[PDB]
Amino acid sequence: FEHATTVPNVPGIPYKALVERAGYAPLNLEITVVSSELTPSTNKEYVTC
Amino acid sequence: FEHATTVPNVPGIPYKALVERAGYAPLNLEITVVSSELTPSTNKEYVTCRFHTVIPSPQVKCCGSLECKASSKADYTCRVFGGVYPFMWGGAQCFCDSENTQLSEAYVEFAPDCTIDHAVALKVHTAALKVGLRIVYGNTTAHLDTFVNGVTPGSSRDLKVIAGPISAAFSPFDHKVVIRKGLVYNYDFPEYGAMKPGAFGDIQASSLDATDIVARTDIRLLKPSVKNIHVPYTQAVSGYEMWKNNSGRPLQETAPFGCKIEVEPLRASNCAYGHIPISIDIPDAAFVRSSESPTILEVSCTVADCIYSADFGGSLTLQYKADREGHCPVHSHSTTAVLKEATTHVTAVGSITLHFSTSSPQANFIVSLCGKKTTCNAECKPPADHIIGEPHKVDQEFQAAVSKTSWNWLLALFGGASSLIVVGLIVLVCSSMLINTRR
Amino acid sequence: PTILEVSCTVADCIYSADFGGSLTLQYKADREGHCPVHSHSTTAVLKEA
Repeated sequence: FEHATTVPNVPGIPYKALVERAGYAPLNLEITVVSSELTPSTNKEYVTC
Repeated sequence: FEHATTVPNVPGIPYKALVERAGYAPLNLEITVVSSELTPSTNKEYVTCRFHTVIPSPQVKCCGSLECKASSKADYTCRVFGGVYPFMWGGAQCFCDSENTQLSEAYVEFAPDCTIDHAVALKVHTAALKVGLRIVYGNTTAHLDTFVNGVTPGSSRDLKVIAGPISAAFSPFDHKVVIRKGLVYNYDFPEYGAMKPGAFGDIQASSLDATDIVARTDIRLLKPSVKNIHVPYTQAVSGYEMWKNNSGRPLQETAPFGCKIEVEPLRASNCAYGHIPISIDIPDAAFVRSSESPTILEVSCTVADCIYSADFGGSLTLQYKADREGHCPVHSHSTTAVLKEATTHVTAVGSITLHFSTSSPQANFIVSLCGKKTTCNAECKPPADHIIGEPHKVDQEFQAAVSKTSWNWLLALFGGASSLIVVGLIVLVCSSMLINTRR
Repeated sequence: PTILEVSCTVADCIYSADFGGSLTLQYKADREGHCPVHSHSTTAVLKEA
């Protein structure tokens, strides 16, 4: 069983969700964004100084 | 005490019931078809395989003549040929420029490997179904190999049980089938003695060890037309080969109802076709007198987050008040819902949570604990995963496949239409009275 | 564990970025254990889980 939910992209916020795989009791779930690393694709156009 | 019920024939899935013999304490009944062995009555028509061609050592009568004589060998064929003047490495094997004849001969024999790589054609007269039941009633439980005919009862310990016939006389085998090295193919093989050259069963016999083997391979002999002694036979490629290469998939992979196929003897196992009526003659020693069992003064139900699914996706909580502690049975009287738990040790007061499964989108099913009943009800959500590794436990009965909300809107629309027509008719009646009331 | 009944009584609560709200839940439970707890409403989140 796969649960799915949106999570606020806010670092350090311990956003919580509750899964409901009803054949079993609910289970507490926390999706915490420890860190983000949005990396741009780039190339060295040129060096200068 | 005889009780009878129609148990689904799904192998490996339990069917639960609650015998409600008022004289004694209600008792949990669960039926399980652990294995089914639908076995047809069959007789061997003939064995067959790659025929070997013996082209036996030719006969020569250098200065006489040979008249061929029929023989019992399979597809035995021979023709006299004249002016043959045959040679061997030593040279001319006759001293006859003319008036010299060769008696060519040919017959077929089972290839030595037919001892193991061979097919056998079987007719199926009818297929009876033998079923290995596992049954539990109260705490006592038993296993028994029954028959689903309704006249032959099985038995184990104190139990005597009889069942059948099945709701439909389904069978996977067609009237004609062929067994091969544990594989099985339903196939319209030609009857004994009706061999077609170049088709399955073009050679046939009652047994590989038999000597009355017969065949029709269209084997024919051309005139010997080279110095070297020879018999230029030719024949259709063995029909067994033509079938082997083009047999289609074996029934073991195409039999419907998911049933497996096995041999020695030919049998279909774990078939999941129809329903089997079963009559169970439970012994009173299994029950207790009604007053001796626990009984509940009040009980309540609360079902939560139930999911209709093949698995036990539903969970519900029962609360109860009981005169005494003890093992009470629990059952779902609704034909479209079933509980996993069969019994629970009750307490003078308490609550127990049970797992359950159903197809109905709504949990509007009757639950019973020690015979008392409460109407459970909840809107079960559609299952999260589209596919599951276990078969469904109950049919989608239409009376319950309609959700409460959906059924409510259906009855709402039909209520509007029915009310409009009934009110209209009533208005036509009342309007008729208007004139007669004032004339 | 499962709870036969529960009711929510919320004490004096402050709406703020921190856990400025506090509430108390009475419960009736079949057996002791560790129930999951979560907020089904996007407008509120609990500290404990």
